[PDB]
Amino acid sequence: PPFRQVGEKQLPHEIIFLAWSPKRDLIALVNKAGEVLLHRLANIQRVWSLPPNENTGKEVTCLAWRPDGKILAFGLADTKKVILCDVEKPESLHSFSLETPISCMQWMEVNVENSVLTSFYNAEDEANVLLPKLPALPKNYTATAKIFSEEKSDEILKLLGDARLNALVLGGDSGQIEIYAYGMYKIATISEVYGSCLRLCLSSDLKSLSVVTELTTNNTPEITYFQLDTSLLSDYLPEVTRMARKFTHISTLLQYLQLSLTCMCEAWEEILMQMDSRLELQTLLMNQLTVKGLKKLGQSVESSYSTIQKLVISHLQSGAEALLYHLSELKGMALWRQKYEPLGLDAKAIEDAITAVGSFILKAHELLQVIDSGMKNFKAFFRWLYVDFLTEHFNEAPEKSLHFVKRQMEAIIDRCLTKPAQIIGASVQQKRCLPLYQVSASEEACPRLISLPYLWNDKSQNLHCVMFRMLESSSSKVFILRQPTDLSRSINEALLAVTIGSSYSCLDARFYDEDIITVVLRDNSEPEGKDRVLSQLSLSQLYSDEETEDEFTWDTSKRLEEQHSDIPTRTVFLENQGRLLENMKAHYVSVNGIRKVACVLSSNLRHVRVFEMD
Repeated sequence: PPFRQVGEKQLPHEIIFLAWSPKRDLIALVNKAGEVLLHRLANIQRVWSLPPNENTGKEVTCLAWRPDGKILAFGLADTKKVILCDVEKPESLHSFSLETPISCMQWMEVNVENSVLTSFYNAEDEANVLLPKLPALPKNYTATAKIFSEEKSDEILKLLGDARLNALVLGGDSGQIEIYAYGMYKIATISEVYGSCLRLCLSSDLKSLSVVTELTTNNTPEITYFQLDTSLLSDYLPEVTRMARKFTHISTLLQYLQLSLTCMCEAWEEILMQMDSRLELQTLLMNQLTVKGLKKLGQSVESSYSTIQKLVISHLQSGAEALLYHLSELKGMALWRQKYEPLGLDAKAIEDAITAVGSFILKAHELLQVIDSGMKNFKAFFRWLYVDFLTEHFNEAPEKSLHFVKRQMEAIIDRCLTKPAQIIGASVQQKRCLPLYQVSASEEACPRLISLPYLWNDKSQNLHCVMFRMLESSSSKVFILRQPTDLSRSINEALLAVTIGSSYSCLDARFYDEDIITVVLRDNSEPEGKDRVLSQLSLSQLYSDEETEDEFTWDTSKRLEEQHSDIPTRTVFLENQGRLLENMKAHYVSVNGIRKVACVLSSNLRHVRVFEMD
């Protein structure tokens, strides 16, 4: 009676990751076969299926929904790469390699939109609408993915989302963390934890980065909570936002320049292959090649030259011009020092990079001069065989350091991009480390990324929250640890053990709306034990110091499991005692607060039951 059944489907293969789209009623899931599939809310209809291929990663470990729900990113542990693809088309729009194999993923965006941040968004929105679009790259067989192909609305304006800073944070099996702005610019590489990145959470204010890690040991892994001080990204937020944005533009270009140079080099290889296939003398020439065959070779060489000329006079000229534009502005920012210097922006490094772009466009101009001088001799040769002219006929019978200038250019651009990631990564300190518990024999049954502990941001009160199960201490109790984003702040009820009731045992719990959490429970009745409902977190927090104690009395050098005896116990009550029950063996949920949707995955059976909370 409380919630409405929308669909019920038995998935062919087991599911290792479940996630809802933040803006649409779509659910992304990993199929344990390494395939990622999309499903609609109504009757859980399969939208698409992305097969796992050896070419672009086989083992996919996690997913991430971009706040602007048009782009979906997923990490591959085997090939050590993150591939960003559209939600409508299976095709990948972007890809990048990672230092360590992926463990977990998070795609978040800043909740702060104060004064100068608003002035920046408006400026970037007006910059992109004013600056002329780059010339359309021709549809070539050598051109892979074809993002710059220009068909209706371009994918480059989709890849680069809103000016509002969104970060894609990646976790490793070693504990290494990587933060990618707009899901493409590396802001920080953090290596301050010990286990394998189980859960990741960057705060909306960018003050802290909480992480839950599963440390592998001889008998059973040890679940440990950590909190990192990423406050530099908070203090210099409008600068970090603008800085990363210009780097995503310089990353889009250079790649555009390389792809256009690839199309230019391939068109040159098409002339040399056709020339090699073509080339007493009077009889042999007319027998080897017909008079009709010279005409088809004439157009093929003329069309390839025109495209080569267009690629360097239009694509390369506008490409380098836009590169000179975005770098020149980055220097103007870099010249502040008070701002951008403690962020790692070196004016001299980019100044030298401008000259590198200038030397490249000039060397490309010098390369065209060689092609034009070579084509004028061929023009006199072609017209002579059909019917200044005689001189060019005699003279008739990568290169010119272009590979060197492109490498020197991308070398200085990369030094401009790498310096901030090194110094921002140096600024972040490990301020909190809380060993929780050691995994039980039963917890090793379900996948890492579906089960509890559950890390969430709580953007309303700015609190890093964790809901975990310590089975060795208690079988029916759910533990809730909440720490503020600003570490200097002292929180009231830092840790509690909530007994949920009756409904007794809590299997899975997930954040839904402002103060309420969705919860899957195990009732006293034996036939139908599995039942889902929403719980109000307001009942336990108490927001007042009890006997001048904020539960800071526990030893953070010893596991919290060891000191469970003196933990502050609480008893929470449900909105409906017997809300929605199901004949299936539930155990897990995936929810979306604003879209009022839910996805109940069955324990091991991988049968899914969807319900709308509206």
